[PDB]
Amino acid sequence: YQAVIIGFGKAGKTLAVTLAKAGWRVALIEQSNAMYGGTCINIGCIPTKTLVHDAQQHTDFVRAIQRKNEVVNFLRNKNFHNLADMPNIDVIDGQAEFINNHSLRVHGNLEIHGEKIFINTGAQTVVPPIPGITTTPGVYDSTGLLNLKELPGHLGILGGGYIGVEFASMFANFGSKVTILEAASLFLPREDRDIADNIATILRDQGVDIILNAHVERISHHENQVQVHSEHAQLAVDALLIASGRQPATASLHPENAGIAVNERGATVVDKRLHTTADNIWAMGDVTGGLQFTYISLDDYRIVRDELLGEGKRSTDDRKNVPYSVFMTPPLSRVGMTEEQARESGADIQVVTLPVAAIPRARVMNDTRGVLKAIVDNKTQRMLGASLLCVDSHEMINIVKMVMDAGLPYSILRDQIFTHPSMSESLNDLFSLVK
Amino acid sequence: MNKYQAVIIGFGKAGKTLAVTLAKAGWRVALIEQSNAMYGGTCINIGCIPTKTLVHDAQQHTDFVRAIQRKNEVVNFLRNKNFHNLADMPNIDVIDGQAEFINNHSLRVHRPEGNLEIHGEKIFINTGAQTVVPPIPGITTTPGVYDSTGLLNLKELPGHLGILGGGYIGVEFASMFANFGSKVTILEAASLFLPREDRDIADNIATILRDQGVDIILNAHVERISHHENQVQVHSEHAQLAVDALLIASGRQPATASLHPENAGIAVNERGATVVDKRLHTTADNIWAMGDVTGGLQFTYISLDDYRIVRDELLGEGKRSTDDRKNVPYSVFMTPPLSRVGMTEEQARESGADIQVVTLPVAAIPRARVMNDTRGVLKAIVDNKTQRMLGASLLCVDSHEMINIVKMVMDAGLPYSILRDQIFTHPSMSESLNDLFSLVK
Ligand SMILES: Cc1cc2nc3c(=O)[nH]c(=O)nc-3n(C[C@H](O)[C@H](O)[C@H](O)COP(=O)(O)OP(=O)(O)OC[C@H]3O[C@@H](n4cnc5c(N)ncnc54)[C@H](O)[C@@H]3O)c2cc1C
Ligand SMILES: Cc1cc2nc3c(=O)[nH]c(=O)nc-3n(C[C@H](O)[C@H](O)[C@H](O)COP(=O)(O)OP(=O)(O)OC[C@H]3O[C@@H](n4cnc5c(N)ncnc54)[C@H](O)[C@@H]3O)c2cc1C
Ligand SMILES: [Cl-]
Repeated sequence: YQAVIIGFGKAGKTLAVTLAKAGWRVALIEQSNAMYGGTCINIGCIPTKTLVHDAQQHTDFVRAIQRKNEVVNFLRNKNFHNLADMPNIDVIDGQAEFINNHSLRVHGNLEIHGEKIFINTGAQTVVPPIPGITTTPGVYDSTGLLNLKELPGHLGILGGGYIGVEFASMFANFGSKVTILEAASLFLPREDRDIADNIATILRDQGVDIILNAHVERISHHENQVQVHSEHAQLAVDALLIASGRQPATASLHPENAGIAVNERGATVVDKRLHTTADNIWAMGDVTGGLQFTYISLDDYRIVRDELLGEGKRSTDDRKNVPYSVFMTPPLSRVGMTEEQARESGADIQVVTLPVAAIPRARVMNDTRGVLKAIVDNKTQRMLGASLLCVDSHEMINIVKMVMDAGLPYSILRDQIFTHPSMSESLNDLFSLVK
Repeated sequence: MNKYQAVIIGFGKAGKTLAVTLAKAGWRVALIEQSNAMYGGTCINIGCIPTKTLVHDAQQHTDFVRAIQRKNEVVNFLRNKNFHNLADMPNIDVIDGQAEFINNHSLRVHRPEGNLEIHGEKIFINTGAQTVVPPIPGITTTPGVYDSTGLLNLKELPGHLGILGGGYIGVEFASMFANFGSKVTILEAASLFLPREDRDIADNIATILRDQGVDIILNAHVERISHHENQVQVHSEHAQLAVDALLIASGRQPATASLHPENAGIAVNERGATVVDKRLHTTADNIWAMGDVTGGLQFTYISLDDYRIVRDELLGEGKRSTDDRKNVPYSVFMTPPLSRVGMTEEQARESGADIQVVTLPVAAIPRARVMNDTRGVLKAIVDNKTQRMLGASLLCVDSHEMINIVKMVMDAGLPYSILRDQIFTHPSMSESLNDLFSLVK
């Protein structure tokens, strides 16, 4: 095996198939012999957004859980066939250890060797040191909450991140009271001045309870309900989700035996081109420690592929204007800088917003909530950011990002002919407010 | 009354946008609309808004009457909204009544409570199109015959719907009432279904319609429309057909016969369309024409581009024209929608260029499995000599949003690899364009 990929991650999934067609003889290793395709397929966005779509429709929660199951099972088998149908790939099953820079121990047991090694072990949930989180019924993480038999009446969230907002909106539409608990003073502290307030009013109208400055010190199960204690105060919920955040999973590999350095939270430090301390080993995706997304992982594969099979090289520092989306209802999609970030630099700017009641396509789809906010730099007529909170905003931001990356001025989306009726054509109105 | 610096005939898209634009500059604007139920124009009351609203409810399998009631309140909101966008500015006179030309300058507005006469330094024609009624005996007398207008006000869903003709507007109602739970029968008078799209595309979309119980009878021109036994009866050269409701979907041609443009010097053609410039002038001076009356594309976005052309001339930034148009996109809002831009594979194969045709089935789009609609296709055409793309055929859910990403790369002339290497948003419909252009070999 010249190429050995540890993990069925997005970058590794794509790297293995690409190398086999280039004449390489690849072996990918994976621990979860029942959940292929990586976290994106089984645990991540695919199962989350499959239920999110069901929630907006107000469908039975249990039947929607089964519909996720057939969807996850359909894509899991396909992801395994993409790697097994290829001849030069063997999908060995089992967890992996590092014996040496070129040798791997994998679980009865196997000794697989390789000239090149590529790690895609990803990240995993990091639950805080709270007394009671160890042994308490009703406490679930992102994985365990997706397999819930019944729909709770009151679901509490431990975290105010973007993952906690997705589940808060998801269960609110299902019919459950949701309580979000983040220890911060500001809801969504990395968001704009008024965007977070708009998201707040959208959540609170659906019964969501945003508790700020919260501190949790004990978790028990008093009389059929989970208890969240906050110094002479208790919250009774039927199920508790932890939205703590994920950190790279590079502990069961023993990276010391291969001379691979990791940082303070376990992320294998990498070169601008994803080279690690070991000269012939790469690391793509969440183990890098960069943005924790499926497209950042795929773009890591494009970086390692341009090295192995391509002329010259592209690095990670050409990654400009990386977009992200919070798949609540309606979804928030962001790219570029915020209003706080735009003014933080000594370049004057223009910021006007467009209400969603002014988009006729929003009335067609029966959801007229949110705001369309974009930032234009009057010194070069270029766009420095946009925050679109409306229907299909995840589709919309791709137009906004592609124009920024090309360096084009705002006047293109102001005069471009979009289809009708659509949400992307709102940019005709959104950028006509620029003077 | 006094002379107006600009008068607009019709509450259409270009006319309504121009009225608020000229009044903002201080012009004396007058917009004449012949019906109170047409404030905001065709798109608000009869076109996109009330049709797209029922398609959204149809895809969710909502009750029919519950959707019709929701449709009415959407148009009644936006209609009242569009009346007040214009009737609230002191420089806009929202005059009701049918407008008839008397001169290059004067204009008769037919008010049933006494006629009025309005003069204008500049006149802007914008009266849109009216539905074409094919010359077939029995259409205007049989009670179960509906235009696109009268079908959107139905009381409850019919058990069998008959679409007279194909076309985009025809197929639009075919997927809506079928999804509402009703057998639909599209009777196109042609040898091929959707004759101006590719066959592979047209076959896929006929399979999506047939699986919902919609039979496409071709090579059929009707002779007599009767009402034998409680159903509209349609007579052809082969087996006759019966429907609980017949929908005519033959097209719309410009409304100009009531304007009488002969008295002002404005020229018309045989179908009745105002002859226009590249800057939308007519044969008469200080008189323009905007929208479907010009005989051009009958899209709301083209009508608004018409506004950009006349706004550039009037309010002054040099001048632009209809020659600026290229790669105009369009969508056919069925379920899933068919969005198109650029050339078809036929014209590609006919051009003789060095060409690559790439195809990605929607069943390979993970976002389609998330939205529970894996039907349709994704097709594109690139040129091997220039790395540009000639056209695109996206048949999938939310294709009306991705067709704009494609059109933006084509008008900038950037190579196909722009969409191949691009950090999209996950999970989305647009990210599967990464995998569509990775197929080029
Ligand atoms: C609830 C949730 C929602 C999310 N929503 C989104 C979203 O909307 N958008 C977005 O862009 N991202 C989202 N993500 C993140 C996304 O799932 C990942 O960031 C993305 O899949 C990156 O994966 P990766 O390339 O790092 O490899 P991963 O797919 O993370 O790799 C994990 C795989 O490697 C295997 N593995 C792990 N350790 C070992 C080992 N030692 N030996 C062998 N195999 C091993 C695991 O069994 C698993 O199959 C979400 C994540 C979660 C948990
Ligand atoms: C069923 C259907 C679906 C459609 N779907 C789409 C779609 O998905 N996308 C898209 O882009 N377009 C679509 N269209 C087309 C779009 O709705 C219109 O064609 C577009 O608004 C162009 O209108 P206009 O600007 O020319 O003026 P219009 O709004 O068409 O007409 C202007 C107004 O002038 C008035 N008028 C007429 N005669 C006179 C007179 N003598 N005096 C005074 N006033 C008069 C009429 O009341 C009319 O409302 C659709 C049309 C229909 C019928
Ligand atoms: Cl064209």
